[PDB]
Amino acid sequence: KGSGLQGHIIENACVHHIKRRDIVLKWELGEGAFGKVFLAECHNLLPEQDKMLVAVKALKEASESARQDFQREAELLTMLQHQHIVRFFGVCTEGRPLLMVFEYMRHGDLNRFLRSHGPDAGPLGLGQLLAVASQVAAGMVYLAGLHFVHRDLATRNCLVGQGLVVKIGDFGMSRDIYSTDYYRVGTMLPIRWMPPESILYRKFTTESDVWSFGVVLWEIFTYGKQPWYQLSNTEAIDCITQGRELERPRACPPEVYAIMRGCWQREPQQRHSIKDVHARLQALAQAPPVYLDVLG
Ligand SMILES: CC(C)(O)CNC(=O)c1cc(NC(=O)c2cc(-c3ccccn3)c(Cl)cc2Cl)n(-c2ccccc2)n1
Ligand SMILES: O=c1[nH]cnc2scc(-c3ccc(F)cc3)c12
Repeated sequence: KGSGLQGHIIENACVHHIKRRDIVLKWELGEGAFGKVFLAECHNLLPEQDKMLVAVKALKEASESARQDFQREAELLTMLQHQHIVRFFGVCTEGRPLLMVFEYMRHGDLNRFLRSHGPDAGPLGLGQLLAVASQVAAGMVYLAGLHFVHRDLATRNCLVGQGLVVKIGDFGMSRDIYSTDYYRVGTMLPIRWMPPESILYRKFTTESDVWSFGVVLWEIFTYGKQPWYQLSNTEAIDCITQGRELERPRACPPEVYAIMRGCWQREPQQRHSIKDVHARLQALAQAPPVYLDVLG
């Protein structure tokens, strides 16, 4: 198992328990090899809300090892509390399937949102793209502050709620729903988002997270296009290990492309810290550069 949650547990809460009958399953949001994700109504969870919408992750396996891993993940999810981290509400361990309850983010994953609010399928403007980038960076600042390495930072692993609120978080099904974004070697790795040291040594750090954040900026400013989309997985590995960089997207002002390039320094020690990246994006989101994508 290679989730960022398990990776943090290995390197390092009173979990709230929700009664099964308080959860009313409404629709299936997705499914993977591990189980299913549902849209549900949850009673007795938030004070002024009787039928609040939640997203419910259901685990197919209920063995002793999966049950102990589930408990440790739930203790860690309970501890993660930030305005730009998806809210975790608790568990239901009344037999099979084990359930994890999260807030429901009505606009779905950020990749799906960017593609549905993009030009080739109105379009999000420069100020909205900068606000999305700044919120993702805020969530990454919080995780770096806890020495938490994400390991799979990408727009598919961010969620969008009402009022353009963007949060980091996923229901653990990206390797199934977005299998095209991963490549097997031995273990499914998101190679298009990884720096050279992670593809070569399979080592993930706060520095490889900053590189992936640079790739997130590129996804944002292309409205959700796949990095290196013209190339196969093996050709993408060669580009990255040879030191080739993604081209500046047309909607991307040179000022944001300079931030992307600072994330993509070949030497991990030469990359910008996420705190510096966040401060630069926050400044641009409050005062957008006068850039007209039509004029290049
Ligand atoms: C083959 C496998 C096992 O490898 C596939 N399983 C996975 O690939 C994978 C990746 C993740 N998600 C995380 O580990 C992860 C989750 C969050 C977060 C925080 C708050 C709310 C929601 N989500 C945040 Cl902020 C950062 C990370 Cl890095 N899985 C996951 C997700 C939710 C619960 C349990 C596991 N499973
Ligand atoms: O999710 C769906 N997709 C397509 N047709 C249907 S009919 C019913 C559902 C459904 C209702 C509640 C659930 F907890 C899960 C699934 C459904």
